[PDB]
Amino acid sequence: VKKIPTMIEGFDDISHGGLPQGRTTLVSGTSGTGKTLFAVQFLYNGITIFNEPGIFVTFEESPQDIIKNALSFGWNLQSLIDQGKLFILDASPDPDGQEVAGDFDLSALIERIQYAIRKYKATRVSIDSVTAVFQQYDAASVVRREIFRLAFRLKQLGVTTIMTTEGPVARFGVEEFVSDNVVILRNVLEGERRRRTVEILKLRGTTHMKGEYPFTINNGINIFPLGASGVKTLDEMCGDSIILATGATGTGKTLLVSKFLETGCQQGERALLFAYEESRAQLSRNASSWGIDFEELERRGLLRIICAYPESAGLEDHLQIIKSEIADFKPSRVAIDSLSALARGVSNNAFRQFVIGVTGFAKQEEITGFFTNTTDTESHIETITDTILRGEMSRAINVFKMRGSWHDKGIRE
Amino acid sequence: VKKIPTMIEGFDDISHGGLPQGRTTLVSGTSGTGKTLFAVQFLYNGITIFNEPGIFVTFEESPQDIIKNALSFGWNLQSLIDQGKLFILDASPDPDGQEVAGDFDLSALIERIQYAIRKYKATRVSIDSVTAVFQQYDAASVVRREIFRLAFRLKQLGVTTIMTTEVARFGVEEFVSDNVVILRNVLEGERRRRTVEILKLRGTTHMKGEYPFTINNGINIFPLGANVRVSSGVKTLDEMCGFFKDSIILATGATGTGKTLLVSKFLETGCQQGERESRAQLSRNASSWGIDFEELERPESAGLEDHLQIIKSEIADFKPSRVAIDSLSALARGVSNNAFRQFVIGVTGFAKQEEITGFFTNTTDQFMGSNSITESHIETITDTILLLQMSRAINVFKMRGSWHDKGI
Amino acid sequence: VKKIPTMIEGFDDISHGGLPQGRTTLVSGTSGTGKTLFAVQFLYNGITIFNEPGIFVTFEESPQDIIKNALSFGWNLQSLIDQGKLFILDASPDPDGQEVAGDFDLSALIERIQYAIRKYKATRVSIDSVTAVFQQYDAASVVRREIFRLAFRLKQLGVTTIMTTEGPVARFGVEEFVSDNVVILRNVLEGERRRRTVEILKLRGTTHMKGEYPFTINNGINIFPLGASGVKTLDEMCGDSIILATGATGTGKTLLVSKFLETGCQQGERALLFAYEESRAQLSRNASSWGIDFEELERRGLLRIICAYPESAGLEDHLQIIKSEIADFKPSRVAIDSLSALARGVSNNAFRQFVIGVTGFAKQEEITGFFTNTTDTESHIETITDTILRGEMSRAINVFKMRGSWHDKGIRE
Amino acid sequence: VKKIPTMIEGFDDISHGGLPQGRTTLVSGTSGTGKTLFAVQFLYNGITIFNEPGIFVTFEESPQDIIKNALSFGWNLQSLIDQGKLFILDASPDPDGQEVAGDFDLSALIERIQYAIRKYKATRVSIDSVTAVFQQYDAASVVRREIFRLAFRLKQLGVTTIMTTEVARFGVEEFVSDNVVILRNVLEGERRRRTVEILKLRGTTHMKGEYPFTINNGINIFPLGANVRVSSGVKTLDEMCGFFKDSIILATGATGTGKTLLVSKFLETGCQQGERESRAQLSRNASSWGIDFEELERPESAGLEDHLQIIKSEIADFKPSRVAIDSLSALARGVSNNAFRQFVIGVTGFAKQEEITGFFTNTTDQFMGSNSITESHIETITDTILLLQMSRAINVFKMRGSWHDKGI
Ligand SMILES: Nc1ncnc2c1ncn2[C@@H]1O[C@H](COP(=O)(O)OP(=O)(O)O)[C@@H](O)[C@H]1O
Ligand SMILES: Nc1ncnc2c1ncn2[C@@H]1O[C@H](COP(=O)(O)OP(=O)(O)O)[C@@H](O)[C@H]1O
Ligand SMILES: Nc1ncnc2c1ncn2[C@@H]1O[C@H](COP(=O)(O)OP(=O)(O)O)[C@@H](O)[C@H]1O
Ligand SMILES: Nc1ncnc2c1ncn2[C@@H]1O[C@H](COP(=O)(O)OP(=O)(O)O)[C@@H](O)[C@H]1O
Repeated sequence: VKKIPTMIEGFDDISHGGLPQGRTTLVSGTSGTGKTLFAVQFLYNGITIFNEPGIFVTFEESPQDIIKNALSFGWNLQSLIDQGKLFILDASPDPDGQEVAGDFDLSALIERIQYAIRKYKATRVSIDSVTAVFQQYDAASVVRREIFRLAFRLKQLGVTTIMTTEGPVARFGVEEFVSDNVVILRNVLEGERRRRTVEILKLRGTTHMKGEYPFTINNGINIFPLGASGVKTLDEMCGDSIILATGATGTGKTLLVSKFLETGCQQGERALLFAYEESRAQLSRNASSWGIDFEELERRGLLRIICAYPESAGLEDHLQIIKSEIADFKPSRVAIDSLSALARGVSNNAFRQFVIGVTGFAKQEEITGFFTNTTDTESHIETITDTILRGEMSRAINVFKMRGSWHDKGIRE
Repeated sequence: VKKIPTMIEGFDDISHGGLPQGRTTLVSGTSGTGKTLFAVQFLYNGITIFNEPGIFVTFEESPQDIIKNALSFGWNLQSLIDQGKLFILDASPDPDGQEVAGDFDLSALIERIQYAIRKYKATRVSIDSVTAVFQQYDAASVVRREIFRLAFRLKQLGVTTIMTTEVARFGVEEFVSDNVVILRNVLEGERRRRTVEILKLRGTTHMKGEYPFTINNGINIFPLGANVRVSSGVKTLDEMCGFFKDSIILATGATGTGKTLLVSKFLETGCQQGERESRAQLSRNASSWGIDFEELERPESAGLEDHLQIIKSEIADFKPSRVAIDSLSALARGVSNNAFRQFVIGVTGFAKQEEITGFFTNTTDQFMGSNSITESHIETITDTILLLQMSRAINVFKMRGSWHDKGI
Repeated sequence: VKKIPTMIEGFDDISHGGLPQGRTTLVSGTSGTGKTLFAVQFLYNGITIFNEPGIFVTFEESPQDIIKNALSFGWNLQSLIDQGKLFILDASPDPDGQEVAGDFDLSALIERIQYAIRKYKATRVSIDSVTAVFQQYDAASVVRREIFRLAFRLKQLGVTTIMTTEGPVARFGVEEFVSDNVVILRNVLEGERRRRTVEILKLRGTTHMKGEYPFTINNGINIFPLGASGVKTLDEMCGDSIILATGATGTGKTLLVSKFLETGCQQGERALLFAYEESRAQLSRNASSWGIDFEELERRGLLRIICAYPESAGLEDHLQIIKSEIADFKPSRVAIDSLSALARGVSNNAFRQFVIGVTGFAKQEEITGFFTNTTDTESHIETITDTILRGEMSRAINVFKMRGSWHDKGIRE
Repeated sequence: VKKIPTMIEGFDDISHGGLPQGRTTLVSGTSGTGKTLFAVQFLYNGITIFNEPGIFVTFEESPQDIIKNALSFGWNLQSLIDQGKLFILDASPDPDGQEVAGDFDLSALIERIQYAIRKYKATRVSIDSVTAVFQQYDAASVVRREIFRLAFRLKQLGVTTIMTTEVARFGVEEFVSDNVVILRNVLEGERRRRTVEILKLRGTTHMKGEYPFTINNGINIFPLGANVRVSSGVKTLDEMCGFFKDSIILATGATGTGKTLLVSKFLETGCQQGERESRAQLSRNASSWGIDFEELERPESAGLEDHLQIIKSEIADFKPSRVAIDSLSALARGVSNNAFRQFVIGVTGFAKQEEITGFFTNTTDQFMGSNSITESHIETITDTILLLQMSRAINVFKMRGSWHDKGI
């Protein structure tokens, strides 16, 4: 049994060591899901890290436009291609189109590929959009056979190879069966939003991860599924898997997190802001109502803000924003605003997928976290939630329990 | 790398900088969703702001009928064509139709295009309904080749181009392209919502998903960005709060028992400084309190975002200090109560950026001791919140952007 | 920009001034939704009101049967056709069918049309069922082209023209795309009832109304969407957008409405009955239990009854029944029985569509109305609702509030 | 203008006057839904009541087998054919099948029809399954033409005609016609409901929608139209009400605790004047109270409207004074409790028009203090209503068609 690394941000561990070797890998998805991009990033990881030389075969695209494509994420290729990098086989269609006086055997292409390889020492080659080859030549007979002779030749040469091809979940095998291990990238549309996800049906004769898992793009494709106060009466009432403030609207947790972090700045540990609600002037005039000094609390090099409206972005992209925020600036202690907004407008398995993700990341990078949310939690989710909190009546937060014991059980009796 | 503005109202930011440059972008939607409009208005935007001349290729529509189209928006194109700026290329089928005796090399059209551009120096080109040639020519073979050489030739010329093609489906033999917007018209319940989905721009920063839109003079879209408090006054008790000028108030209570309309002195203050549900019958009912309406003057019928934009341009027209929204509950329903309206957050955000003051009325469900606050439930983002309702019963809920007496 | 009036009962205001002019209007719907009828009524409005002479082209139907069709609604045409009315071009198929020895250009038909027009001074022409022309001649090639040359010719002549053509909501463009502004009439079937509705996708280069709206038929097609006690302790408890009696089963509101109107008859203002429940003998033996005299209250020329079982008829047809009841006899004050029945068996957006309709009509034609309904309102709808109402316990109706103040707040304390 | 009766049980009023006249009406349904039956019985109705002779054209069915069909309904047609009244035209395919050497002019059939009519003077014609010729002749071209000239020829002759054709679909290449009934057989849950939908009659008064039906001798359908009170007596307390002879009573209570069966003296009164859940085991249980059943004699298994019509003709058979319905809850379920039964209103209406007295049993859901009254909830239309059930607890709900003591 064989295997080869890729190190696409978080894909490899699902394949438990990457793609098969000496075997043909087919990648299929609906138009607009970054198949070509997957090929590019794959091979660029290869040549940059492993110096595993590459061949990028393109039918749909023009080279100049594929380089101007990839240059978006900050990868400069042709100047570095002069190093003997990756070689782009141009299989873009002759614009004048072609006429036929008989049938063809696409020996020219495959032999061209193998000279290109045996010149470039390449052990890795990607191939963009075979369906275009089916829509290039209107003879759907032969292209099957000669794509097959290609993939077989690549299996002989033992090189790692990739194929990209074009309704997602339903009957999806496109039109080109003919391959030996298959990744299907689908982005599903639900309600009025978009979830980019990767399914691996199975990798034949090799360990594979069970099921489909959502992803997003950065400089290279990412997802990582699988894991595994100070102030106030503070501790008097209390005696980390993050704190929870679950409360009726106007939860005023704003207080608790604001000076949860403000003390943090006092003691010198690093703090950060991550708020998805109020315009942060009102965030700290509601905080400047306390008499604290937030704009004075940030002589830079200490905290960062720029808020973000929840609905304006998909949830796990927010997850990435704060992932590499907390990665860029390494806070000791931070707090998260209004889980409530993320609690609705979203199928609660998405929202809880998310909350398990963030809770898991924060709990064991031993970073301390807070979380606020407002009730009508009525999303019912229990578990790993740690600390929770004559005429008129005022607000009275108090705790059940923490850790494994101690605090106050009874409220403000 | 690179991208080009459209400056059509609210699309440019969805594409994170407008349409791509030197590449042909395909625009597709089901018939009757204003693709042609997007194209026309695209070239008109180009030419009016940038003096970037345009070539509009039209099969389906008739040229003179495209101008009689455009005069609805109040724009004179024939004057613009004589200005030597925009050219409407007539590629409409001769009504006499076609007879066929062989295969085609569709060079004629493309050469016509490139002569038109290289004469007008044009940097913008729209192409309305390539699908029409498919409804003209029964050969799905060659048109592949000639569309590809067209779009490619245009990329040699480097001009930005648009192709229009004919619910949640694919592209009906239009062949993949290198950047694609699919604007879809949705039919839900018993009303119809026009939305724009942008599928892909390859190698470029892009916004996530489908986004609702409506039409004005040009297409309008809804993206997503972002005395210490002069208020009413109200006698007896005079604001325990007041409601900050940059705030919004929430009165949630069973029934529309708020007929008293607290907005009465919310407005009285407005007029005080001099600054500015039959609302006729309610305003002989408002003169029951003793206010001076006759001297004060010196829902299903519209889609939600039509309410949103109409009021956008009322408040744009007259610069209100403080106004209120009547029976938001009514706007919450007629839509069935599980269809969750983002909407209110949008306008709320808007209130935040122009120091405009808003009040909000809404009717709550049952009566006594409902732990449930509001029907489909308006929570935070609302600055000022309050209750309502043995007698009628006012109370304050919870705020700490200020503090005071917790009522009753 | 151009426009032309039609005055079909309530259609024009959606088109904000009617159909386009000098442009081809296509009308499509599933079989059995009154497309042909729409054409007929259109042109009959034209010639009767505007003296805009007309041409009715028919492929499917035979003239004699189209006149016997239209004569159902009380329109007598052929005798009036002698006036130089509308001209029916007979394009009914030769029953013997036809044989083919080559292809045809349908010049005969179009030229016939234009002579007919230039003889009849016509500015308006309707055309019934083009799909039949596709199912008349089995050559689906040419009929496209020559229908196109027809519609184009009509655009040249500047005449207003209409085309009728044959699964409703889903993929509906029939088979004949070829037109320049489109009305789609669909009747949907839900549960076990039928809703006739009009959708206008868009009218090209012209104002159009946003969305689809239900309709029914009378003498001509109708719909109008878009708008915009006395006795008892009476007012002691109270101190018009209609009254509401919402109550537990056996709401006995029957009392309150019965002599709500009976006093009305006393004072002389006009009253009417609109009951959708009990056989009206029991209606007024439950009322003759009060000692009142209903059959004696109606010496005719005062009130009218004839009850109607809710389920036996679609809701907005009831709406029309009372619309032209209250229009025929002009009541001052009336009451409506058992909104409860209409509250269930119906998707509540239909029921509330309805209730907003009737409430709106009654409130500002300044007619006074009452409404009874029984709870298990639990349909939750608030707003424009005005006035609402040791061992055993009896019934006790009392009010919250009315207008903007006064009445009794407290019940029968 | 004009229309002609069918006098088939309950269809005529759905069409607001029966089938159209001088026009060919198409009858379509999925195979196995009794279209042929509608046709046969149509012509038999015509001929038996009006002595309006009929021509029945049959492809699918065999003539002798159509008579052995009809003998199920107890009707002798062969006697009617020899009476010189009805003629069953055999257009069944010769089992030996067909060979083809060219195109057809299907004049033979039509000329046969018109000879048959002009001989029998017939005014009624049925045509069962034109679709059969489509399952006979593989040319979908000409049959268009010959069906059209058939139906048209029949309209010259002015006779009323019916065409039968072969779930919620269209017409499977049958071509549009000028008035159409689609009778559909529905499959829901795990039972099947036959309904008749009537799609259109052009230029004519018509009823709205789909309407459920069942079969008897002829098809039956369910349209929609429309001592001061001798009752039980019951000792101790003797009717605080009594329940009027034209009334209906409602006893709603948790469980079938009404085993006491108030109907006991509701019936005792019936016998008193002399006028007329194992109901065997319940009637050794009824003899536990001391009544005299042995001397008294001097659900899923059937569809709802089969219960309705069966009881329609029991009450038609025996003219009851007063009878009651056992455990209506049971009829409310076995159907899943959201499937709302109109049904009970229908029979209720019926009770109103023949002075028949009815009582109704039903079991309610939980127990104490349910603001909810009845499960799927029976409200008004019920005249007399009552409650049931620390001990058992009778109480009266609310009526003012009379007044009395509000119980307990
Ligand atoms: N900066 C960026 N941010 C987000 N997405 C990007 C960015 N640059 C490129 N993309 C995405 O890359 C995708 C290109 O892949 P795709 O559309 O599937 O083309 P192909 O089929 O050739 O792979 C586009 O859909 C685009 O949304
Ligand atoms: N008063 C108006 N209001 C809204 N839209 C208008 C108006 N006048 C013209 N238009 C636009 O002109 C466009 C013509 O384009 P059209 O061909 O309808 O696009 P599509 O190809 O989607 O049918 C219409 O879609 C419509 O949006
Ligand atoms: N008095 C009437 N009441 C209700 N509907 C009627 C009346 N007279 C005619 N109609 C309706 O008119 C319709 C005729 O239009 P349709 O069936 O669509 O035929 P076409 O396709 O030729 O327009 C019929 O469906 C019929 O229900
Ligand atoms: N005892 C019976 N009960 C009910 N229906 C009967 C009985 N005997 C005969 N029939 C009727 O005879 C009809 C023959 O017509 P059929 O060909 O079944 O119509 P379809 O074309 O819908 O299958 C049956 O549909 C059935 O309704």
